[PDB]
Amino acid sequence: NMPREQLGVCAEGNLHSVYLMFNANDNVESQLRPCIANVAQYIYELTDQYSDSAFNGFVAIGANYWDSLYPESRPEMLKPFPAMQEGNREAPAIEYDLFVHLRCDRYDILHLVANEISQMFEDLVELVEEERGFRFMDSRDLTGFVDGTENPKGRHRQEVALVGSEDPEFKGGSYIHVQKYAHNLSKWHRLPLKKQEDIIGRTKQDNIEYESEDKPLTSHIKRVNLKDENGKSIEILRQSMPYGSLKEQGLMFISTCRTPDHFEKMLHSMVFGDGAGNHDHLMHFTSALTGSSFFAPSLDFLMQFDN
Amino acid sequence: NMPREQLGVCAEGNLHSVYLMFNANDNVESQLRPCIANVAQYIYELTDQYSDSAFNGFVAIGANYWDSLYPESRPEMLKPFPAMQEGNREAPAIEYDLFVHLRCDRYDILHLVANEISQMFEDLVELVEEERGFRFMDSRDLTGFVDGTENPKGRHRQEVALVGSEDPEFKGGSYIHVQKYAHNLSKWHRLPLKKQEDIIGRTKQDNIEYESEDKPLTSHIKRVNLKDENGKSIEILRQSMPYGSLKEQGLMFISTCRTPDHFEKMLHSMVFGDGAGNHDHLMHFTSALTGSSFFAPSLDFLMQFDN
Repeated sequence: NMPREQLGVCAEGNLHSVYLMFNANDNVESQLRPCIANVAQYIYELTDQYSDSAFNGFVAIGANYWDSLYPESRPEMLKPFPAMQEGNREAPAIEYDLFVHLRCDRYDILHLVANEISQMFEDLVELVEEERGFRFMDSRDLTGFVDGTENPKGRHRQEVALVGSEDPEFKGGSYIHVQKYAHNLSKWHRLPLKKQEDIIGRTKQDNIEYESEDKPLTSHIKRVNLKDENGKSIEILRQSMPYGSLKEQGLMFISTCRTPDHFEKMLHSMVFGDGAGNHDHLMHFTSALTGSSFFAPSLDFLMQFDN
Repeated sequence: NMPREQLGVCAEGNLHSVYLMFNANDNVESQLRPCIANVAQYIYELTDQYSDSAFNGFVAIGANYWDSLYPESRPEMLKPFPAMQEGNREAPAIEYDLFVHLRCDRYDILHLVANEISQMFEDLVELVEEERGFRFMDSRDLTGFVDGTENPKGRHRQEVALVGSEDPEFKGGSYIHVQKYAHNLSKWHRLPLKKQEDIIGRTKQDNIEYESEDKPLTSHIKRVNLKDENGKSIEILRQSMPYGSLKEQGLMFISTCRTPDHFEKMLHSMVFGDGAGNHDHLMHFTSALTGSSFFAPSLDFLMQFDN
């Protein structure tokens, strides 16, 4: 095929990340489109320049902003973040016009690049939120359990994450959902090991999946690992990482996917649960403060704009 | 001698740091004293546990809080932060009751430890400020110039930093000053190289010291490298590091020293200058938002309190 995916939609894991949310100023579209193409290209080229430290990243566009920037066409299924709630379980929507996702095994390099990208946007946008994520131990969440075990590996990563010829104009791109989960860690780490393990549905140290006959229905793994009409695995490609500091810490949940309703189906099954009353009790211990829908176009889509 | 310095007052440099400022709640002294001894000891022991990643750190006590915690005696020369100002050049004082300084070549470990220390203080204190620093390239400031070149090395580090038998009760300790400098990086990086270099008094890449005959009097190096009545070098041991994010970034200036007026003399010579009108023009490009005075006692001083 023709169009190239932005690297870092599907990159393997890194030690450090930078997450930037910009909102655009008024009537800046004429100038922002090419300015984005610049930044995307910058990010792509940097993968080579900083291969030393596995640099990769991408730029993605807010669902509620897309029509302003690129009014001539859309990704078929692009939709706002699917906010939900019931009881103390909220998944709110806070959308942002632009998302810049930077990953590297060195922090200083990410800092440099972040500055450079900011300086690139000039006075066209405003940084609303910034968060920096990190690998915690051997790819563990601050909860102490391994994250991303169930992620697809190999060429299957692209198969799951990237739009194919089902929407040829946007082939190469990916529907990106993001939730900033704030863990209540003191509440969590007061659970005895087995309660922790029964909540997640795997052993903590060796990260061993429970026999399905033992998986509680309220467990995270039971609740998030799903299957379509035909019992085929409904998959996403998580690029999530721990983030934050004492003031507030947890997991930057980042979903990348061919379709944006693979994420929906899963979020629904956590919040509202299985229809028989069992929801994801992991939500008793963490709070999604934000929820955002983007599309990360292929590099080539972005680049067709001077003007 | 007897008393052991907290490691990390004099540690060699690391890749990552965590800086924590706590203020104490009302009338918590009885319980906080031993609780500190715990945390100091924790930090000391962790140097062994995490020698893999060169972990080190220390706990230091705010000058304005010391008499509350340790009313029975003081370090001879302990004094508040010496606030100064003239023109757009301010060095303000913002004091904090307690300072926890954590360093490691791994970030995840620092995160863990920071959480653990917080959980240790229970409800005795409140985290006021947190900042995380990092090594930027080969020990460079975000300004792009090498930092800490003029630092003492070897056993001389202790000679400079640590109180000796001139105040035997507090031997092993160190007077610690801290300023959070916020760089105006866009203003800085619009200077041509030679203006940058003339401002600092060394070459940028190779970091070559100017011949004294060429050092402008307004240069940082000229202005900070001083000598007593007898032309002997007035020294400190900097443990400074870059910090921050797009919202605000710069240098966490951290001075450690036998006496607290080595730092003063230097800060004075930057702000008010040389008496003939020449001040440190590096201050045209960065702003000290905070300034804090502490003493980091020897481990053994801290530990003499149960109760």
